[PDB]
Amino acid sequence: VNYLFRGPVTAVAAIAGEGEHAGIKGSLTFLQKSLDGRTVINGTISGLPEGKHGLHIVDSGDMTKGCYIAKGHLNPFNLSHGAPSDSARHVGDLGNIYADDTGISVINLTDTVISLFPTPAFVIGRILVIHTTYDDLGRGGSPVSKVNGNAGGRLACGIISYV
Amino acid sequence: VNYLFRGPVTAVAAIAGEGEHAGIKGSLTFLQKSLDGRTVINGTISGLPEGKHGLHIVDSGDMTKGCYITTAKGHLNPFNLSHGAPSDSARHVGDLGNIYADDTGISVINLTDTVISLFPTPAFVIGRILVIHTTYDDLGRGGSPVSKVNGNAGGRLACGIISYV
Ligand SMILES: [Ca+2]
Ligand SMILES: [Cu+2]
Ligand SMILES: [Cu+2]
Ligand SMILES: [Zn+2]
Ligand SMILES: [Zn+2]
Repeated sequence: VNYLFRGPVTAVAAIAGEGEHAGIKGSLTFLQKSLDGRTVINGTISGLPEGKHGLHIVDSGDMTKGCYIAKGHLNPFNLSHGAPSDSARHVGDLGNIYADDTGISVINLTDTVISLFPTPAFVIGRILVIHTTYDDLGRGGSPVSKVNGNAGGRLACGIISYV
Repeated sequence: VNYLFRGPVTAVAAIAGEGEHAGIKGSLTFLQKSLDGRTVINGTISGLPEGKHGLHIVDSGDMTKGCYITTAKGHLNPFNLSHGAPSDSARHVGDLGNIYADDTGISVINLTDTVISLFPTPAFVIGRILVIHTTYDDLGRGGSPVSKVNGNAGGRLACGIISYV
């Protein structure tokens, strides 16, 4: 067969900011037991400004020019931007994470759309982004609401890679 | 129908060292036109010590602890073969041989490989770490115990995850 389509798949992302945001650091683990199965995401990020931050997988995995410079959420199904719980969403739409006054965000998410297996929703080799502000979940009535949730610039990112 | 199996694929690795090796910086591009096509690898790295350095893809993509882990994972080897040169019959998928850095610390990388894949076939290299070693790969011919394991290329100077463009 192909070992990439087999057994449980474990992935990780090393999250880092740069420049003024060099203090932003964290790691996420992704586990999907089977092709049909949900993906569980767990980890922490530290050094974040207090409040909600959009968490998105973009269509590129290219970190050669750093975090702060293609744009577009991972969207192989050509849908509009939405919340993770919305049917009308990008593959890359993982919603919002929250950091308190400590700057620590605890991430514990379950997703049914992303894949750790090489199906069209494969997220490995793509960049996970933590945005400046909150994702409006396509409900904000901004022009870019249905494009990217109006979550502003990037604070930090990391490539989703195999464990 | 699966876009991951179609068209030409371009992948990239952002290469960085850390600590004393923070001056090592570069990028490699990988381009493969189709399933079973050759993969052309191009790039430049700066800040390297002069001489030959092993260039290998390891079985892990985990950068959470940085490049200089105490994990000693092993070269990407889904076909369960011994370590060799890229042209050798017996080689790991991850065995891309040696790069050369000149006295200015610049390495110009220009390789073509017919084993690795940018498509999700058994030799898929995306989501794994590309490593630049301390010293040269002996291509499994050095008579060391680890020669047939990893080419005795020593520790790591720098690395990066092979990712989609
Ligand atoms: Ca081949
Ligand atoms: Cu976004
Ligand atoms: Cu090696
Ligand atoms: Zn989106
Ligand atoms: Zn090897």
